Amino acid sequence: DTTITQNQTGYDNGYFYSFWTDAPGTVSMTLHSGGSYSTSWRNTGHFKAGKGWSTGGRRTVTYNASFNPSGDAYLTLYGWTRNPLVSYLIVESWGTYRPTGTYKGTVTTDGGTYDIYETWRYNAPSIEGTRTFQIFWSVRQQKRTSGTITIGNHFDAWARAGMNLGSHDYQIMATKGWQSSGSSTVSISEG
Repeated sequence: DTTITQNQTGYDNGYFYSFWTDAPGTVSMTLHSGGSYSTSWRNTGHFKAGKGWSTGGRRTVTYNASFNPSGDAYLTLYGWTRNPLVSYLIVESWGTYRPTGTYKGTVTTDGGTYDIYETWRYNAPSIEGTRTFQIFWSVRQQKRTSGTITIGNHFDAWARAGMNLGSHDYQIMATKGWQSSGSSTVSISEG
């Protein structure tokens, strides 16, 4: 198993992966068989790590995870588009804080109900560099750490609320963290 500690993307065991942190050395990602990876972090800054696909789309994905944050972290299907430049999160679980934004509606899919939010980030890292851009969110009303995400149901609900996506870049089932410590193991596949 390859352990990753420096910012990079690539492919492992048939799947795209991405690892990023602004606090190198405080977080690692371990790449396991197929669509599986783990993370470990201690007194970190920001990080995001996951496996998935280099080009996102309306795929139906199934995941199983162990998610053990001590502080602020998300377990989330995470991706980006350009033209328009948008980052999006379907948040399945979280640590001390449940993420919110400007309320835009709800979507009921895959046995749960999600609040839909939009936020703006100003002068922040993006796939295109330091930019200002929208974030689209679906945040589950109750935490869960395994199941199926019918991504197209989220994209369509966002579109009904005027939240429009562009051409897809990557799409990963991610562990994201801000400060504190923790660990995760996440196993992702399409279908």
